[PDB]
Amino acid sequence: HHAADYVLYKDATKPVEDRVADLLGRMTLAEKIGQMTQIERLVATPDVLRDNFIGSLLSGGGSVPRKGATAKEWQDMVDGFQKACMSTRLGIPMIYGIDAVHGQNNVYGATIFPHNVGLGATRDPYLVKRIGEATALEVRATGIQYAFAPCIAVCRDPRWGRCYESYSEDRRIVQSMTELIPGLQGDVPKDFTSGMPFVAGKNKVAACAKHFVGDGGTVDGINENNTIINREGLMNIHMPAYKNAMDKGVSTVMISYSSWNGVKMHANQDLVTGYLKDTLKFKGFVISDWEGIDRITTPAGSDYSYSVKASILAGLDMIMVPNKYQQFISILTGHVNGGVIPMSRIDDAVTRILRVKFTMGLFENPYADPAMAEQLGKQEHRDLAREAARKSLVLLKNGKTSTDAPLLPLPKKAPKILVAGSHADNLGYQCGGWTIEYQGDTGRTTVGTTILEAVKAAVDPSTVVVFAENPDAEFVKSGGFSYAIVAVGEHPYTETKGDNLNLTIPEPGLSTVQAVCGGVRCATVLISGRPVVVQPLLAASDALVAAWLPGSEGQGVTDALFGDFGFTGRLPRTWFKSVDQLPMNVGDAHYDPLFRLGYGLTTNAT
Ligand SMILES: CO[C@@H]1O[C@H](CO)[C@@H](O)[C@H](O)[C@H]1S[C@@H]1O[C@H](CO)[C@@H](O)[C@H](O)[C@H]1O
Repeated sequence: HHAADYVLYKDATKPVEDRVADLLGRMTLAEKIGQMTQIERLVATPDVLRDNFIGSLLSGGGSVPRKGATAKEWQDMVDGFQKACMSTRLGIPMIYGIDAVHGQNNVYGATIFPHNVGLGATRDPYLVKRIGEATALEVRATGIQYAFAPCIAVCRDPRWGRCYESYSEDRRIVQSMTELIPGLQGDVPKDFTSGMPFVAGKNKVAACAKHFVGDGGTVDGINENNTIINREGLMNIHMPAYKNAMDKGVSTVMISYSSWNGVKMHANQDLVTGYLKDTLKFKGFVISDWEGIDRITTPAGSDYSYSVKASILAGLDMIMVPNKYQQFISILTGHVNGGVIPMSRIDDAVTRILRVKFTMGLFENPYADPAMAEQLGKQEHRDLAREAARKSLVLLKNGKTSTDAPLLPLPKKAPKILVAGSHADNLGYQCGGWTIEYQGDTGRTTVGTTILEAVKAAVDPSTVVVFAENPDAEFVKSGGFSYAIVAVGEHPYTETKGDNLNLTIPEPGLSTVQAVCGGVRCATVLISGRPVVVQPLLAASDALVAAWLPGSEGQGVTDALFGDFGFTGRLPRTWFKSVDQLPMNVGDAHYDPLFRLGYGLTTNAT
């Protein structure tokens, strides 16, 4: 079609399937296996990318060009890698992926949205869509084209360290919140076939429905463990949102570390090929989790040859290696060379990978747009996060007796007020895991507004605001305070580090609440990724708010505390009386909740 050196796969006017087939037909085995390989930026160099025909890069949690890097530093990094991949014989661009799971959260100055559990409290799928949209822009600001989100796990036991990454214990809520997908990717056409991948263009990103399947059903909430449930329960609780994702054109699906009735998901051909590909008709690419194939065996890594065979025969298309690429490539090449893995399986994985890259426009815009850099941390996005944070708050108590004047909303004018607690002025704690570092961190880790900062920005100029992190009872009684706001809760955690069998917040937390509330009427703001033992905090407090992990915009908290808006959030999870009850979900025999799923008190705006 019209020049003498014309190559159909390079012609942007041709249909994606024709471009895929035309490119696939020219590729060597090495070129094919290279597409199937995703590596960490930490092991990538121009020569490694070129010589191994690498298909994809990622940043794992905390893998950044440097601390504090600007949006343009990210763009330059990603373009440097792309430049190498475009210099190969076939010039196939790489796709760069990152965990942008509550904003573009690895990046300094990125807007940090509430974590998923809080978003489930909003019951507002359109808000989540808009959060998708903002997140796509902030990811493209850094030159990155692919976000490992949404997590559509249905957490069935809050002892799990990733329970905050699940919108709800109720699959219906999780289903509703798959609107993140068309936020990230754009809306699919009227005509769209369910299971086809979609991304609108250069201002959107490929999404990833993760982690397939039953990641939130593991025994005792143990991370990466076994999920014991008949096919009917799997299909009724853990699967449904995957079908909503297919309907909205999710481009990729990541496989779970977890097992189903003892079968490693990363080795499960019946579910990956038989169900996801052959029954749901998924036509995007299937990606492993980080060393997910390694973890097929025990010990992990003990038979990498079998890891590669089992995973690729099960139907995985791209492997998140992410470090030992030479070994992965060498072993997979051996398997194809000895007939253990047929060419048809390679060609299917590469078809899927190229389908997503061509569909999303990556061959037409392989490089970053520097005009997008300024999207990072844009005030419109912070305003959105602030709206989400406010809508996520669940008011659990507002008055010790039914006859008390309701404490909330608090007045903005008062002579003197106290702000206290370990979580009142700690941005890191209010963001939780997957913020700047993998495990999150403490203190002023990025740009945002702590609860203390938000109180000071909200109150009348005549209101004196005193901060004390852990005041004693006498300090409070002697202080002349009108009221206190006290914020406490969980420390940041991610993944197995957050698996917790007792779910009691660290001290001092409760002790500070008791000392503050003992002296002056108090509003307790509980920061957590999940329900935690709360009766003692409730007993001390006039009012108590479950604020979850609200992110960078602390003003979302004060917007509701001071009555600019009313509380509307409703628990997206059951709140247990005791961890001995667990697991306990809306539906079981012994359903005896402290607060039932859907509970939440309200207030009216002042
Ligand atoms: C970088 O993510 C985590 O890093 C630690 C330490 O290097 C690993 O040992 C963990 O098992 C992974 S977990 C895995 O990471 C994916 C990529 O960051 C992520 O998308 C997925 O949701 C996680 O399960």
